[PDB]
Amino acid sequence: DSETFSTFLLDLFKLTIGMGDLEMLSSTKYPVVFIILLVTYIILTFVLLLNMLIALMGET
Amino acid sequence: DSETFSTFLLDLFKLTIGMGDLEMLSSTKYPVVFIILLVTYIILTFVLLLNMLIALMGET
Ligand SMILES: CC(C)CCC[C@@H](C)[C@H]1CC[C@H]2[C@@H]3CC=C4C[C@@H](OC(=O)CCC(=O)O)CC[C@]4(C)[C@H]3CC[C@]12C
Ligand SMILES: CC(C)CCC[C@@H](C)[C@H]1CC[C@H]2[C@@H]3CC=C4C[C@@H](OC(=O)CCC(=O)O)CC[C@]4(C)[C@H]3CC[C@]12C
Repeated sequence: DSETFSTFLLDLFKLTIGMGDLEMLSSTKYPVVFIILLVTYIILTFVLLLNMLIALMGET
Repeated sequence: DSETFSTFLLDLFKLTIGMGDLEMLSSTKYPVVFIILLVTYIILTFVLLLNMLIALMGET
């Protein structure tokens, strides 16, 4: 399923930029857990990982 | 009205992400107060709550 992964990765990175739509989830079973996982992914990427990068510069 | 709440919550969280549109307000009376409330919600979520999280890491 290399092609599916290749397409989805571009879509996921675009969603990470803040632009796009998660229309691909129609084929997924148990959509709730996918929503939760994407929620936590966004939270980690934006709140914790990005903030720590901010903090490091200030202290150095 | 559990179903309406379930749908609206997803829409509201999506708006919190910065993507989506607030098309659901057509059925609402006194739209102005709804606009104001969403304004203050966004202000608190982005300006004050998010900033305090930034500040805490720097001081620790
Ligand atoms: C966060 C940092 C540390 C990681 C760097 C991110 C890259 C690994 C991501 C960002 C955008 C991604 C790319 C988005 C689009 C494509 C084209 C894709 O091949 C295609 O041309 C089919 C899809 C298309 O044509 O758009 C193969 C993966 C690639 C290079 C993706 C692979 C991984 C990339 C470079
Ligand atoms: C800011 C932090 C501390 C709170 C965490 C946010 C979650 C409580 C929000 C974010 C996205 C929300 C979800 C968006 C979509 C859905 C599916 C929804 O049920 C449906 O499948 C119908 C709507 C649809 O299929 O899209 C029930 C609520 C849920 C899990 C929402 C409930 C609450 C969630 C998980």
